[PDB]
Amino acid sequence: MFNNEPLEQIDKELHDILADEEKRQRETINLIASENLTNGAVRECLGNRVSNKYSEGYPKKRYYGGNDFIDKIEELCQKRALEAFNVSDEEWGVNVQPLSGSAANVQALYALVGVKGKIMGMHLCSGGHLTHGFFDEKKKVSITSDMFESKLYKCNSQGYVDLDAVREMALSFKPKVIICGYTSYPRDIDYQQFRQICDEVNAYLFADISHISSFVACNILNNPFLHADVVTTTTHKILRGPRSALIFFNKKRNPGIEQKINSAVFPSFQGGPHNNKIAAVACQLKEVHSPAFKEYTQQVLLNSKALAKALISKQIDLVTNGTDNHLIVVDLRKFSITGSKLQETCNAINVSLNKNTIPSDVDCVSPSGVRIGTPAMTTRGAKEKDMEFIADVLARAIKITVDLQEQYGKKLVDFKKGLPGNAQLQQLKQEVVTWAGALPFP
Amino acid sequence: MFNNEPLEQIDKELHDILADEEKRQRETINLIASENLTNGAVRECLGNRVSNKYSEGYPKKRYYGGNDFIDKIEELCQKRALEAFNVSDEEWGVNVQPLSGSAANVQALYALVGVKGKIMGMHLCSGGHLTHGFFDEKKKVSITSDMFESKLYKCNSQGYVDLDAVREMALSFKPKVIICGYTSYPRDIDYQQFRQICDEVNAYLFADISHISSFVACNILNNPFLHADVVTTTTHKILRGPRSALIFFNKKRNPGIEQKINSAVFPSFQGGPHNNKIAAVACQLKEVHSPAFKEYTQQVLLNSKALAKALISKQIDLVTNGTDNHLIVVDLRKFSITGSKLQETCNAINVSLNKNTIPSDVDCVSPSGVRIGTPAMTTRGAKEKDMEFIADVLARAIKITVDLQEQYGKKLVDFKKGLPGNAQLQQLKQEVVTWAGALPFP
Ligand SMILES: Cc1[nH]nc2c1[C@](c1cc(N3CCC(CCC(=O)O)CC3)cc(C(F)(F)F)c1)(C(C)C)C(C#N)=C(N)O2
Ligand SMILES: Cc1[nH]nc2c1[C@](c1cc(N3CCC(CCC(=O)O)CC3)cc(C(F)(F)F)c1)(C(C)C)C(C#N)=C(N)O2
Ligand SMILES: Cc1ncc(COP(=O)(O)O)c(CNCC(=O)O)c1O
Ligand SMILES: Cc1ncc(COP(=O)(O)O)c(CNCC(=O)O)c1O
Ligand SMILES: [Cl-]
Repeated sequence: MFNNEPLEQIDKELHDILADEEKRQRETINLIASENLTNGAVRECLGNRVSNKYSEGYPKKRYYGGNDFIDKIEELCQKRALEAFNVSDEEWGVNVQPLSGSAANVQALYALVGVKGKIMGMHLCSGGHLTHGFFDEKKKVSITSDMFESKLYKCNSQGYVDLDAVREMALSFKPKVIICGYTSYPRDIDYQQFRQICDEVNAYLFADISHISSFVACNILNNPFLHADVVTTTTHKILRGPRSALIFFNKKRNPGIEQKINSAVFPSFQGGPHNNKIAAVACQLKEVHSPAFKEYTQQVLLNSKALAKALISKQIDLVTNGTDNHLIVVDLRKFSITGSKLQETCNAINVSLNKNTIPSDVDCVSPSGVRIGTPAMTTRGAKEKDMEFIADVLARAIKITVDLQEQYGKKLVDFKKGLPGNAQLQQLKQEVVTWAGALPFP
Repeated sequence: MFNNEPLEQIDKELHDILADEEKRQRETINLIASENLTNGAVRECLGNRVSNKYSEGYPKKRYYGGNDFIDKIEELCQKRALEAFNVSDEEWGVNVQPLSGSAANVQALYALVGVKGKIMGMHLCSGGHLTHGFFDEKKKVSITSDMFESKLYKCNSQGYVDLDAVREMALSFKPKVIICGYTSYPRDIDYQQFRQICDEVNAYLFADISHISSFVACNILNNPFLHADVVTTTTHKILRGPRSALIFFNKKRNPGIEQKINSAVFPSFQGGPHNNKIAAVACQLKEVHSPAFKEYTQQVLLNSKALAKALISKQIDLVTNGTDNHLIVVDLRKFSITGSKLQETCNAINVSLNKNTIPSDVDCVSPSGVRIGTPAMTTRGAKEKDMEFIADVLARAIKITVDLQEQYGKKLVDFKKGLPGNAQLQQLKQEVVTWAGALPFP
């Protein structure tokens, strides 16, 4: 007693918009540092009937039976995760049920410290995530600031993590956890010195490597597994997985953390897992381990270096003046434009990027930068030589953004009015669309 | 720079298990009350490239641009949700970003009362959910018992909600929120009466209708929208959507609830929405509003009534001696077997059901029942006449279970030893497999 008609016949209204979305992605220069494009096989898993099944609990300890085939997929996923991150299944455990990065971090944080527990993280304005304890004067913005007691450690004026400030804070504040790994930080992390500070205060070391997961997996960047008690990561960014998250815990350093983490995910926070997620994750974790994916991850860093270098050749300032990873943050202060204005401009030319804060900003309203990343475009086949052209389009967009701000003024309302119909934008968009439109598309 | 090979070629190991899982669903009598089978269209949405997009925030307030099409999908879903549940968009709002039921309830509860907030809900043993405040003296099992202060109200010895007990507790406990709507409750709710208690204490009325959503939507059962401040529901059970959740809030009764709820979902708890879910949800929400889906919902009740009656005709006891909805809970005490034993037995014959507590029970180890429901089988085309055969199969399994307990004893390890190779079970399985394999499969 069901309607089995295909999507186009059953819901033409929705199917048009999705064909629209597909086309916009096809014709966009996507520089969102956190975005990627999944292959057909990962999306076959997302659409699989495995999502029909309720399997609360863990493998071989299901509440319900009929979870033989589901148990194999959940076990194949955890095996593959421990493999991809080069850790012994004897030494590290992994939980594959968190629905997204934000859920994974709140869950893992809870396990370690509980309600009212003390945590430390990087400020949002310096590149930290919301789930690293972010709050404001006006309100406790993240649950992580409300259910926990959180202190935030700023980066220095050059955009680097200042460990002295971390230590001075750690000693006075005395938290149970210190978080490292960030949302928009363009350099590598010194996990060793984080571990040193954590031992001084007897705090746990939490590394959130969602943005740099692929680098860590393929030994391109520093390895937090050597020093961290907990490692969280999302699966949908540089890793090229579905939208999901993983929690890694170090049994040797902390026996009986396996149960604490596992009970936090369920039944403390979540109910039934999403088995289509878990299957999709497993499918991508196979690909991660292959030598082909390392090459891709290497290519992300090459493109990221080339992009930074080309932007500097056109007199654009980058926070920390470069990058060790897939992402860059452009400081726009010398151009007297805001990140929000540049974003609109770039949306009008089918260039995807996000506004971002820089060290000098005192508030998240009117941030002075934009953040870009290479994983999506590297997925679409762009090489180092293609980066000059991307850098070219961004500089032209910065120029137009200045021109339009000169004409209509700095108020965003007024600035946006200049945007529709602009000859140069129509010309730049068209250029963007022609080059983007022909790049390989999974 | 990607691998576009289909799932079968890319990952033969995973693809086998999913074909296996597909076969087991096809050849199972699925009586899990919370399970259903999604159509091909809903799975096309879950596999859509729309999950590539990051769109933190809400429509027309996205952090990033390039969300023109994603904004349309999110609005079409919120529209369709309010249509489906017969509520005016001037009077009620809906949030479509929660990733799953447990997340939606934690989010909504936080919105209403905050950390340390006082809440009341039905006990797990009596048919409440984990996210309704469940704890044990030994441990705060749910974050809802830990990040909130919760009190738990039991059903009477006949398995009914006792409102006197609710009021006696509300007046002394003084909670800010009172939760009704349940995970394994076979009767309808007196929402009007819950509102009356809430007003007396000045508490919010929270109705979780995940199990009965369709009945509420198509008007077969009581309407909590008439009396409730907040209504939560999952989309994957009787509603037949994907694995996701919806939070409804009454603007009229409480202005500025819209921001409080929306702020709780983001940025308080979650980050990026899962846009494939929202697309998938929109697709099912169209189907929900059709007069055809009402017919299916009506059929779920007709089949649930017929099933209860046939079980009773075979002298099987049902909690509350019947049902108003899609689910039944069987009291196994007169047979001196546990629900855990019947569940293994049933898994051996490809019948999916789950163990469940009853009012007499004092423990979630050795619960004295099983819970069954008709939505999945109604989805597969089974009618009233087919229920005798299901009832016949369950009675036979109950009989076989008693025989095996007689032969190998009551210890579960010893009992399980009896199952492999049993002639009657092998015969019963094949009887099941022949009837199940024939039924329409979306
Ligand atoms: C949207 C988002 N999520 N997590 C982030 C961000 C970034 C960001 C966040 C934010 N937020 C600040 C306010 C907060 C909620 C306040 C409230 O309404 O209660 C919502 C988020 C703002 C920006 C900004 F300023 F617009 F560039 C970037 C970025 C990646 C888009 C950010 C930065 N910079 C960092 N570090 O992390
Ligand atoms: C698995 C699950 N989720 N939500 C539920 C359940 C049910 C259920 C839950 C549970 N749990 C009790 C222990 C709890 C965790 C304790 C720990 O931290 O170690 C885990 C869950 C047990 C049963 C059982 F086994 F039938 F009694 C059913 C059922 C529908 C499967 C239930 C009942 N009865 C109710 N009311 O709600
Ligand atoms: C370090 C980090 N952790 C967690 C998350 C949360 O993931 P979910 O959105 O799946 O909850 C993000 C996403 N940050 C947004 C961005 O970089 O664009 C992140 O950067
Ligand atoms: C009332 C209620 N609320 C929330 C949930 C949680 O849904 P998620 O699993 O999507 O978090 C359940 C599932 N209860 C399990 C069952 O009936 O089988 C439920 O019964
Ligand atoms: Cl999904």
